[PDB]
Amino acid sequence: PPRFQRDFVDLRPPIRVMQWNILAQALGEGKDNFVQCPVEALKWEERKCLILEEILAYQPDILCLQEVDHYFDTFQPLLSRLGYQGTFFPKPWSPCLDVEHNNGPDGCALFFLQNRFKLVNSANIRLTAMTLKTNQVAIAQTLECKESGRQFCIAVTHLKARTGWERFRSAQGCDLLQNLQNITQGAKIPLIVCGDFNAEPTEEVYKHFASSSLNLNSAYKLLSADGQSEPPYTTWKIRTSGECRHTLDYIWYSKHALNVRSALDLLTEEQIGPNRLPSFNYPSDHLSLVCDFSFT
Ligand SMILES: [Mg+2]
Ligand SMILES: [Mg+2]
Repeated sequence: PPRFQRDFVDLRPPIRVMQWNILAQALGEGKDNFVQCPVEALKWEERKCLILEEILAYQPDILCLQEVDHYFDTFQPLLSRLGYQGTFFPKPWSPCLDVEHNNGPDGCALFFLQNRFKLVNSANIRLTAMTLKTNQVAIAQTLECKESGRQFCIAVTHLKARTGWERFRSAQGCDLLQNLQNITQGAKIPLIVCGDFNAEPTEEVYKHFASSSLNLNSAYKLLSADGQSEPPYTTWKIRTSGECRHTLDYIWYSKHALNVRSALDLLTEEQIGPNRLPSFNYPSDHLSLVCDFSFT
């Protein structure tokens, strides 16, 4: 398992944030076409256990998830027993509903440790594209640290997928930024944004986040030598369409208000295996991103 191989890179009451597209069960079996992954490795009982194990390994204070189609039967009750408050917001027209024997819609989930934070406000945002209501969503919550009293905003999203939706993703991202501008009262409140943006760093939506007056940096850039380059991948798998290896996942943070203390490194080509992800020992086609933050 990758959790025995991946290390925290030392980059400096810390707040640990975990970002993960966990792979919806209905999509893994019905839409993704993982041609080199054993079908037995895609079974829900096996996947469920590995996803929980990942969360237990990294002990996050905040967990931001995409492609969650087992929130009500699994993640909400189990994480509640471990002290996490959860919020779930489904895609209005989830692709999971196209799959036989699905478990309902997928969507975003946001969990936080109740004993660490008080919930100040919350918003379930249906993203718009130049006012067009889209099929993608975000959750944004303002939390208050119970030890320091410091407030901050955490948001999670999953943007429109696939080639041909670059301008659409850009419009979505712009709407999200506008919403966060309002919630954080014009960057008065520190911000962390987790997501599968379905976009590599060359896309306009990435450039919008990097140039926003919210003054956001991308945390996993700090793994690079000069701190100026995004990782080579956050997802790596083989589909009927071909092998996909790219960077689509990000943790954005207020550069002037938050410091990154650590980041969980990626797997090497040798460690990940020729058949890539998911596998018998890893439940998603995306690696989890995990960072420790501290207030400046
Ligand atoms: Mg997926
Ligand atoms: Mg709106």
